[PDB]
Amino acid sequence: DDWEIPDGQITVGQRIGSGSFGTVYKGKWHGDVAVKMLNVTAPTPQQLQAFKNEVGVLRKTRHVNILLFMGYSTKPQLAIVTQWCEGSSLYHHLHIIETKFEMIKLIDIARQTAQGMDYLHAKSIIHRDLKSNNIFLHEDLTVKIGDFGLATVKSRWGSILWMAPEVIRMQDKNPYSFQSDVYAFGIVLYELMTGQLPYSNINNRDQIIFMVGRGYLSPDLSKVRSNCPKAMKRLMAECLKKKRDERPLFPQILASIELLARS
Amino acid sequence: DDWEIPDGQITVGQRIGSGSFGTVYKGKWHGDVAVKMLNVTAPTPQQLQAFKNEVGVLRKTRHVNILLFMGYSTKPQLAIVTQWCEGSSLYHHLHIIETKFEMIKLIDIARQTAQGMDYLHAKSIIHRDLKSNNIFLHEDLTVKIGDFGLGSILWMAPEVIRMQDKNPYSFQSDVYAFGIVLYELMTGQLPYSNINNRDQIIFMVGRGYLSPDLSKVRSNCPKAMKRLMAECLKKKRDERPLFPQILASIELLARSL
Ligand SMILES: N#CC1(c2cccc(C(=O)Nc3cc(Oc4ccc5nc(NC(=O)C6CC6)sc5n4)ccc3F)c2Cl)CC1
Ligand SMILES: N#CC1(c2cccc(C(=O)Nc3cc(Oc4ccc5nc(NC(=O)C6CC6)sc5n4)ccc3F)c2Cl)CC1
Repeated sequence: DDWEIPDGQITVGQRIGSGSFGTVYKGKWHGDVAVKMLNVTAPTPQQLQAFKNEVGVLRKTRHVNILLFMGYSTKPQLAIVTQWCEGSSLYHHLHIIETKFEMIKLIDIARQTAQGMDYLHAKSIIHRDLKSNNIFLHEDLTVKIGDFGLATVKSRWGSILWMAPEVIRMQDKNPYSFQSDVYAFGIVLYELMTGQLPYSNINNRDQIIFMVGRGYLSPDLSKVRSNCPKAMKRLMAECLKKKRDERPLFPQILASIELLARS
Repeated sequence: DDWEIPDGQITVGQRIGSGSFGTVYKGKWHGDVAVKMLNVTAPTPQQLQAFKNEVGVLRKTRHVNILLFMGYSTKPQLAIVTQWCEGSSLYHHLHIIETKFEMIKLIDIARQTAQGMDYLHAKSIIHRDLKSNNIFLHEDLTVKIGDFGLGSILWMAPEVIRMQDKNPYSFQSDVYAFGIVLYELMTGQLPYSNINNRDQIIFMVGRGYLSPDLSKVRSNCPKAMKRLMAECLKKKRDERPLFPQILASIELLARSL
């Protein structure tokens, strides 16, 4: 039941940025692969725990819309090897190059993301940092949900715009939940339908945190493109509800999208 | 690690193929999936063993060019769930609806196919039945190797045809199969199309009197490709290259193009 990659086989190449913990490179191992590795002499016991936790999470997943984990190595460095994604993140498409998707596709990118999040939740995985730059649009047609951090381009302002109000406040030692993820998804939906990030009219970062937490500030739903189906706008609204128990789970969401995915 | 899918989650849909050694439908499980089932409710021992063996092989593979295994189920009927491929198989493209790929694309299809076979061999998996129908050209772009059968002589190497030992399948036997696939890609046809008799083909390939007609390769097929093709089809087993070399060749071929 083994996924260790023996030493000397992975050829580390270009250098892409910085992951959850380490540094991500473009590599070669039975084809193009992505290699996250801790560039250190000796791992700390906590660092080695992170590694174990991440390998433990990725090895539970086998789904077209989740980043394909291929193996790991511990022989010179700690290193996770995943598939290599071609193209760019949703964030880059929507907010950097201003890509011009047709609604039929915007809904598809939504549908696929919904599939992957449904899957993760099925296997008791809470993503905790879902956002558009963690959605790679592979080959320009296939969502691949990852946890890149800085492998792909970074968001405007941790990462504030996708945090549900209860996550922002930080009352509990753990405010994260299937529903915290659903709120995140709700903002991704907002991005897709508006083409924009939320709260464009505020330049102060602390003010956004304060207000979204207090439920004084909410995404401006009037900005959704006029050819966006009322089902999708209504669904967006239900994912963005401020009370978390009032948010739908993904089985429901996936249904709702699959429904409107005719006409 | 546990991949058993709880019961009453897979929604079986349209029927895709029957062969008596299983049935395959299209299904819904966290999006689209392929589901291979066993018809008879109370299964046999030989049936149940093949399931454990197939699931055992599949769960060892995580690579972009191999069909993604997603899970298994037993608690109503035995069933294996993989990803659902959109598009058509290589066989179907070449021989049924006769798609004309440009030469850069054909090379690429071959590159990926070898890329996956490299992966399998690395994990000590001999395919034993590589052929154009077992290559799926997913979304007209990514090659997904699989095994959708439920024999096929045209891809069978001499030493396999002759049933030498109880085991004549080797990495080299797959490399031969790969050669026949390269022939299909470059000629656009199946081999020995001028012969209608299966016994004779078996006898003839077996004895080494017959081998594919490399004169039929597209005019703009590179000299390096025609040569690689010849090497992969060498009647003598030990002369055939392994997939690390083949990739090395294919990749160098694409560079000057
Ligand atoms: N399981 C799981 C999740 C999870 C939890 C924790 C960590 C991860 C994770 O992502 N690990 C990971 C990420 C990695 O980052 C990647 C992966 C592919 C990739 N492709 C790129 N392409 C480009 O930049 C364009 C020029 C062509 S950049 C790039 N970076 C690498 C290794 C990992 F383990 C993931 Cl997926 C919830 C999904
Ligand atoms: N790993 C591995 C290997 C291996 C060994 C044994 C069995 C398998 C295997 O394929 N199992 C398997 C296959 C299956 O057949 C499939 C899978 C996907 C699929 N997509 C289709 N698309 C279409 O027909 C057109 C409308 C677009 S049909 C279809 N059928 C199903 C379940 C399996 F376990 C595989 Cl991949 C050695 C290659």
